[PDB]
Amino acid sequence: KKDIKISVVVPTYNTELEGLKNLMASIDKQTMNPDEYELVFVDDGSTTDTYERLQEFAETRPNMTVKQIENSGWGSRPRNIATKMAKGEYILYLDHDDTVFPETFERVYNFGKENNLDVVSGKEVRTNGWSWGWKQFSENNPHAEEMGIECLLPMTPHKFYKREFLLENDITFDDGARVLWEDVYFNSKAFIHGAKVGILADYPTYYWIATGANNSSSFGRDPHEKWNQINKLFNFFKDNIKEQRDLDFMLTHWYRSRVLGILGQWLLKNNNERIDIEFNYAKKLAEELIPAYISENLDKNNQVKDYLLRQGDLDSLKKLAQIDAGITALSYVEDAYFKEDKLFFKTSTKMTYEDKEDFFIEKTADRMERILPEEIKSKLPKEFFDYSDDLAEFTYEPSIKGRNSRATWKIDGSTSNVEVVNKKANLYKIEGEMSFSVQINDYILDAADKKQPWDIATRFTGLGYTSHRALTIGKILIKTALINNKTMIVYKNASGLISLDVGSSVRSIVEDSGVKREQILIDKTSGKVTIPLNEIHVFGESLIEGNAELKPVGISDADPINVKAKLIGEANKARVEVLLGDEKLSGEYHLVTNIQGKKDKQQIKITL
Amino acid sequence: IKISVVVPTYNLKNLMASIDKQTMNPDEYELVFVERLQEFAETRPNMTVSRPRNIATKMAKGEYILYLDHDDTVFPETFERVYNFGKENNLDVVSGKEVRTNGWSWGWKQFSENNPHAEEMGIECLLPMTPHKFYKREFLLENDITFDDGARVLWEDVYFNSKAFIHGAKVGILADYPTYYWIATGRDPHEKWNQINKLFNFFKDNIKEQRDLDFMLTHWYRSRVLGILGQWLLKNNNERIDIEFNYAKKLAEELIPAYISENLDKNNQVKDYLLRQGDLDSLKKLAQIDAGITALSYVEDAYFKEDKLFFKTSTKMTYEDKEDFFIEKTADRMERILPEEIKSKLPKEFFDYSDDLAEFTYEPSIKGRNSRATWKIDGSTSNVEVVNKKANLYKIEGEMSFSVQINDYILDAADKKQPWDIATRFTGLGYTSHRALTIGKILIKTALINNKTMIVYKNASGLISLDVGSSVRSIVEDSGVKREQILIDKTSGKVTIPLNEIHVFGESLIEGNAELKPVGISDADPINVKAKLIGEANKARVEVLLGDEKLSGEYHLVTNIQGKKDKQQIKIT
Ligand SMILES: [Mg+2]
Ligand SMILES: [Mg+2]
Ligand SMILES: [Mg+2]
Repeated sequence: KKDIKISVVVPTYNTELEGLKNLMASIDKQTMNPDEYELVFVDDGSTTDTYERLQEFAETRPNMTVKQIENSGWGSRPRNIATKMAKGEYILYLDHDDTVFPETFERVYNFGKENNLDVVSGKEVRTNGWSWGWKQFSENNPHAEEMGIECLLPMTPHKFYKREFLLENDITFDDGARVLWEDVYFNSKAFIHGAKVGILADYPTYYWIATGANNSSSFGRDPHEKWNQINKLFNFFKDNIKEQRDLDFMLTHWYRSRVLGILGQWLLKNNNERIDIEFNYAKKLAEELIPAYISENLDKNNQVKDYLLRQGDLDSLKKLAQIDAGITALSYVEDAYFKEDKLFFKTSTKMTYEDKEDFFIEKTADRMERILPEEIKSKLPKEFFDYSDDLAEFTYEPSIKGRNSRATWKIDGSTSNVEVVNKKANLYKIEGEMSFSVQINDYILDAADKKQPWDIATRFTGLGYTSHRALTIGKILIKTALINNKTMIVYKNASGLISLDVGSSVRSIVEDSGVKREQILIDKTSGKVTIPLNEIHVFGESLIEGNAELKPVGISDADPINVKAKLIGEANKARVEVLLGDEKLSGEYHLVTNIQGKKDKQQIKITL
Repeated sequence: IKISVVVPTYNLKNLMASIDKQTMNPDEYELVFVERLQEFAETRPNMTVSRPRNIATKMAKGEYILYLDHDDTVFPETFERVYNFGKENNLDVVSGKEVRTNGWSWGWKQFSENNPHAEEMGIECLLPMTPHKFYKREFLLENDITFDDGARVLWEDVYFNSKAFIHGAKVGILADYPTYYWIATGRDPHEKWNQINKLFNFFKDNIKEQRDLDFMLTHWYRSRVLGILGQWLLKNNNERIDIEFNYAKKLAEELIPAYISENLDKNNQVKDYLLRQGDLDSLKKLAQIDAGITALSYVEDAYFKEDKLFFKTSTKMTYEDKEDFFIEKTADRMERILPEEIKSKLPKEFFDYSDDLAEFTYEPSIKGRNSRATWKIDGSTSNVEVVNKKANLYKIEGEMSFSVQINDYILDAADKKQPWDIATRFTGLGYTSHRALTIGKILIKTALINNKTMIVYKNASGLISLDVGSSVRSIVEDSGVKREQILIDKTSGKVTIPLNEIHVFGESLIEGNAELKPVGISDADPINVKAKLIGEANKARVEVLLGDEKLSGEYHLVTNIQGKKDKQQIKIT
């Protein structure tokens, strides 16, 4: 019949139909025609009656196929079996707790088909954090495998894989024994077999939801199992990745992230029993599997960690974790205002311990050094605590997050400046300033994005530290704008962080702007009541439909009178027109406007 | 009889727990209660089982009377200290230092130094006017001073103390010992402002000396009338605001003379002017502009030296300890930053801070976490500077140095072993920020000074705490142990465990113990063994004494000094 573009494989196990409502809805709302994709659910031997109800459900959907296998224990064998019965050109591994954005299938397929891609690595979104794949999802790239294996990071399985490519190269998930980071093996095997990879960065494709339920299995908490799994992963890299630059990247990335990653604040969150266990494991892994040259790919602080790890100097690493504890960079709002159709920010930041006192580096002779106790300084190669060659590698960038979609984006076009300032004696602090503007239409991709609160954040990097935190301000900030049929309010939110409310999802634009009460005009021939807004930045033409409620003054149990109202922006002024029209009214009346589902508390009263 | 404890009857042993532990002779004080109540009194030789408080006042036979409340406690040496202070100075009222659960101060200005003749300072001496003072019974009956009857009026203790002073009360302040701990466990808007009118009318009708009237008017107009023109406006609905604002307007016009505004700071003169105008819209906006102004002190350096703990702190006026608080220079005056829509409505000098830039204060304080008593750290040095940051914007920055001698605050035996919390108090431009001293980096420093273990540290909240006596933390743990430096003598049965980093000063001998478990075997019964913490000649060490059991091999040695075990992984061969 008609060729299938996309096969969505979803493993299940004791999965109630109610737990699939959001998933099924996100698939049903795909712009792609439903006879061009298929769903392949494979049940991992459920013991309850959830499989029966799944098969009954699938009887009403011709593009949905449902199968059950003997219980294997995890979703690898369900994914593999679903893959062998899929018919689509591309396969998406969609976990049943996750959802897909409405234009994903169309955009991903068109991108993969036009560029003959074997893997489409689409922008993935996560519930928490201010970024995901910040480096890799930076621009669309149809030839991303030219960058080497890093084009597949983050190595989740939530990409679109060309089915014939998986089958031709026998790329499958491991279903013989549970392994950690199974998706890292899967994506590595794809790259090793010469996959053409494309990165689709301009549209969120996949939403990996954080459920809050814990994988509280003894398998994932066993420290001996953990380091057995890390040994297996590094031996997999060394045995199978032949291109030197790809092997060295994987060895560096994973040594830094999961091996040296236990040598910082992890040392302050664990007891000596588990520290000694995991530390001895890491020392053995560095010696046996990690070439000594890898350490030259690392930043200064990681070179110190690698050095002391190989020395077995756990006591110094513990002391260094105490000295490093709390280093951060939080941005303060210096200025915020609307100009034309955009919102402008001036921000400032400096490196601190937990937004308190200054973080310092020390100038000795002609080199800027890390402030360390003399016992540790004399134990290290001198270059490792010399920041001199790193004082020009600071970055300071802004970012935004949709509070409903959870999509995160870099705000482009910013200018920033980071200075190393001599505070006192030979101590130097790190100060930064940034200017940027927000054109909210750059981030409105789905219709739901038009009414959303947006949260603003800054990303500061330098000296090996990365601080991506929300933008904040201390004083109360409330500023409003009416820009080309968009209500916009920038404000200090309830957590003390900077937000932009578009579409009255959180705040009332009438209440936040104020009402020139003495400038209210009543036209008794047309029934129009004009209510001009006080403090608001108006750009372009705007007409927001709403309504208003009238109740007579004095009557306690008065019945409301509902009429149509309009928020109008023209000639850089804003007003609410309440259309009484033909209604017969007399006396004084309360007036409460209801624009975009928010009511004002301006105590407006009119007399007819 | 020396002291009579009046108690408003309400539903007993809880109330008597703090009373029975008084150092004064129990037959020198009595307790006045006004079927189980008979059973309780007949077994006590000193018990005698607003209107009930007046009856108990007449019938008491003690020289002084304390009006104790439920849940409120009294420190174990209060009775004998207050009586000797009053009788020797022939005092009619003893305004002893009062302790409250939360906050970093209470009676900061009044409880700063003892004053046996404090009545000469004016009516200000009785602040705070809580009913928790000691009143001479012969003076109360002489001037017929009683609690107001016939109505549940608010600020009853304000009337009571004002009646005492206006009758020439001989009052003295006892600030060197905490006397009364107040636990404290009319919301209708028309009732509130009816009661506020009563209090102000009581001032103008009964206070005869002008110096005391102007103070009481000022202190109460500032705190309870203008007190609703700040952050209060941001925490109430428009209906409630409109009601109380019109009451406050009426009370200012009808009862508060104009010359009271001259005694107010700039920001309070602004609120007074706009209140009398009825400009509620501007007071609302001003409340948004003022919100969050504070001054938090960071720690710049902290270290022990000799027998004291030294601190170096810094602060800056901020909004919520984020961006800087600014003031603006226009011509030759430092103006408060305001919108021109409000600047023009105001008398131009009410937002000019020029004459106030020499009045910044910056002082440190301490507080006991268990006793909840607060003290000012005597002998501090501080400096405040108005610095131009950019363009004509000026910020307010300060620095301070001080030291802590923990013996200055040890009064009860329970103070020897309790945590302490350090704080700073920064006033200026009408604002007052008394907040905990904070630090961002991990700070852990130890000391063994004259049989006192001391640990200054950043606690889980990021605030500076001082643990004296291993009440929360282990001295051995935070000091460190050099396992590569242990000394073991099997003949004498003595294991010498030195301490890594610690400030030792004087001679110290803390009696402790330890525990031994064989290295390898995991379910052997624990062997408890006595030990000692020794501090001598600028060095500390723990000496364990073993020679009652036989042992050979590797053992786990866990110290237990003052009930705090270490986690230093000590193994002995
Ligand atoms: Mg079907
Ligand atoms: Mg700060
Ligand atoms: Mg109480």
